[PDB]
Amino acid sequence: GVEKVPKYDIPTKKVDYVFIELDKMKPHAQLVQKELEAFIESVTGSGIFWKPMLLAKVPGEDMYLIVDGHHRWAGLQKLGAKRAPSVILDYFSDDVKVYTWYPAFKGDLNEVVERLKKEGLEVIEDPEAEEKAERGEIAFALVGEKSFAIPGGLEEQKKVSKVLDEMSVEGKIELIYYGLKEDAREDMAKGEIDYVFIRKAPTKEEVMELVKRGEVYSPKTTRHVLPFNPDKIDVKLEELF
Ligand SMILES: Nc1ncnc2c1ncn2[C@@H]1O[C@H](COP(=O)(O)O)[C@@H](O)[C@H]1O
Ligand SMILES: [Mg+2]
Repeated sequence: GVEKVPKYDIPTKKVDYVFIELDKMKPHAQLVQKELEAFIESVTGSGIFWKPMLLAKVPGEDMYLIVDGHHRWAGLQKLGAKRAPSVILDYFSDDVKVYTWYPAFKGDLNEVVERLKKEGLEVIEDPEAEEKAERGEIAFALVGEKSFAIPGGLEEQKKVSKVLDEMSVEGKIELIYYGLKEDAREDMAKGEIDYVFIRKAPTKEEVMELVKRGEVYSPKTTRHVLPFNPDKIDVKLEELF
């Protein structure tokens, strides 16, 4: 997939799954095309669905927030499947923590910036872009050798994400999402990526608030972390219809 594997593997737990209908699931985020395609090819090719979705009950509604699993959800619906193996979490428990994923690329800075500016974004050279972005003052900081501020909020975050999605589909960049910006910096020094986009993470209150209004975030906005990762499950794709 598009995400960088964590440098430390947290403990696994054999939590088991329950089938939940895909049309009872509510997205809070947009999709990355390469992440969707990779899941569809993996599950159809292998015949096995091995990672349960993470869900939480939406307050006041007979629906579940997709905590983690937007591409599995979209991909399965696209394939015509009806349900997915799921884990129902207590969203406001202190055992659900939320951070973010940082978009990153190996590719030409100048072509990326040009495409961002063509979409109407401002990309302003700014040595304090990173800390502005961590404070939530700008949409993203574009940081590597150079440092740029991208002003705005959610709409600009969507615009940025869309440019990267398109450039990724066109083969002009390799698009990778990092859980930790320090991992991105380490890979920069190895030459494995050139630039990373820094953003402040949402809070759990903001996520549910946003979903209750029927809105979505830009892709990979939340990185939810539990005290464990569920163990691999062994569900046939045919069992999801
Ligand atoms: N055959 C498969 N069954 C279940 N999950 C998969 C499969 N192949 C890839 N994935 C995962 O599907 C997820 C795609 O993104 P998302 O569903 O949005 O979390 C990633 O966590 C991948 O690790
Ligand atoms: Mg995921």
